[PDB]
Amino acid sequence: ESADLRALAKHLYDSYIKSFPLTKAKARAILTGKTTDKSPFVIYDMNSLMMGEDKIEVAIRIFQGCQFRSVEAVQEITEYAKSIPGFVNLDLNDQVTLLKYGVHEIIYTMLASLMNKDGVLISEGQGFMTREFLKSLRKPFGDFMEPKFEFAVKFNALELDDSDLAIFIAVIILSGDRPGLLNVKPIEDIQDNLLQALELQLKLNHPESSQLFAKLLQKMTDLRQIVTEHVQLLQVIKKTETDMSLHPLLQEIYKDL
Amino acid sequence: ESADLRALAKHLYDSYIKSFPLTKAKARAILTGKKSPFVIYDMNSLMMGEDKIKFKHITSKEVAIRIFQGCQFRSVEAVQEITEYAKSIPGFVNLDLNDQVTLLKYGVHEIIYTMLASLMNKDGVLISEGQGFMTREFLKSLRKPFGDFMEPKFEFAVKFNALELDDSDLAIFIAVIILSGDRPGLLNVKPIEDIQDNLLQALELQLKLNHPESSQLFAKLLQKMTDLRQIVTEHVQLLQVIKKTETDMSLHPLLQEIYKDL
Ligand SMILES: CC(C)(C)OC(=O)N1CCC(COc2cc(C(=O)O)ccc2-c2nn(C(=O)c3c(Cl)cccc3C(F)(F)F)c3ccc(Cl)cc23)CC1
Repeated sequence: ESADLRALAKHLYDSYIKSFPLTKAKARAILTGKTTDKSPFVIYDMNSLMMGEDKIEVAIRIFQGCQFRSVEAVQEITEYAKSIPGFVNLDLNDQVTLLKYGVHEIIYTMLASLMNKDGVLISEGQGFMTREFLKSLRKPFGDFMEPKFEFAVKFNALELDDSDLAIFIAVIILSGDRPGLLNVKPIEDIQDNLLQALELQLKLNHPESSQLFAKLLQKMTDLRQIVTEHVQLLQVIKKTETDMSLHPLLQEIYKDL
Repeated sequence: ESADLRALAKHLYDSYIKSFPLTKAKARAILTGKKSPFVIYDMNSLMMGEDKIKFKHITSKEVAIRIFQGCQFRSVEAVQEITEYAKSIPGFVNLDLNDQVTLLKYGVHEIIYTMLASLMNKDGVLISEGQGFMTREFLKSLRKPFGDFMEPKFEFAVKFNALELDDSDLAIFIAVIILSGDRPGLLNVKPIEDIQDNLLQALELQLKLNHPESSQLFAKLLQKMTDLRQIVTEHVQLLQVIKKTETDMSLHPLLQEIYKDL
């Protein structure tokens, strides 16, 4: 099964490149620099934010920018999930349920790729918004961005590359412990294959990184907690800013979550 | 080093037996019918069980409250049992003392829930080292917030027990939980995470030899650490609500002090 696990890993990696326009490899080339052609404009305060629009309330506009980018990410993640062998053959309600509960943990996973300790890439890498600027936004929005950075700094220390992340993201989607699943067994058979592939992938690509398989699964705990914290913060904003709306796609994902 | 992982797994199993009074093998013998426990299924059988089983905690006059405090007394007892087991984990007593205190403080709740599953099935829970059995439906039916306090434990236990782990599996799993290097306030994470790498290596090999047919059981067991963290968080939120709604939690100040941890 070893050669079929390698074939499954190449399949998923190839599909991840096709589905996500900004990879971790591209994001690290922009973040670490040296290059004169990939250099981002940096947003660190109110005035340079206003200059960024000419080149590429404030807290709200940034919030709506995050929602709009999240809708794009849900669309990209949905297109990747279809490529996972077995996913589109599942019962439809379960396809919806796996995506409903899975997209957010994946967005946080992939957002780490665009992050370092000092900020996050934006607008397909043309921009860079600093952590301290986000932390400083008013009333509840300042505390909205920061727990993402806290996760990303820890998660990025695993030094995963895209070919690892492709299998990991798939493992997250095919969780048989999601609420309301009708057919757990066919979902868990798919995940066992993906976990076998991830185990072998991490062993070949990080032969010196002892127990990286176990350490990566333990991060699914930290993802689950940041999603719950996030949802609790949305509930507060939806009750404080009554003149502010959500995309239908995001509205549906959060209903009874 | 294969032989050293097997040695570490046996060491932990031997210590797990000495530290915990009622093993999973023994509890499973009682639950399935394979000596016969007193059964609490309603209000009147509860009143007979205390007069017969001589619970170590009988002094509030209310039924739901007394069961809740009984859960608290047993958890304080279990905390001491877990603390003694942790001392036997190779490397644990050589850690900085504050970090030993920090790992136990944040780990006992996850371990109490994990080991409580061993005493549960879908129909109830064993009590008093297996002399009693309290039905799930009786616990489910307790009034106001207390009925919904007991049921999420059964829900977890039913899923967790579907993994069919035994005591030698659990001895290593419990050690892995104690050695979490991501607890808040740790001073020296490196030696904690080094020990956990050893324990994870032992747990991985144990599950392959003891469950050669259960594919990716290692992965599936680690995925349950997600479910443990989430239920501990909900549990804390339910205590705060009981402490703020229930003026009839009258305990002797000395008793409140004993129980301040849970
Ligand atoms: C009839 C009589 C004499 C009145 O007695 C009782 O009615 N009971 C006493 C005997 C029995 C106690 O059960 C456990 C036995 C053991 C054990 O053996 O290893 C271990 C755990 C419990 C137990 N803990 N726990 C908690 O809530 C809990 C938890 Cl998980 C983690 C951390 C802190 C707490 C705290 F601090 F908050 F409690 C329960 C909630 C629901 C049920 Cl069903 C079990 C637990 C059932 C109650």
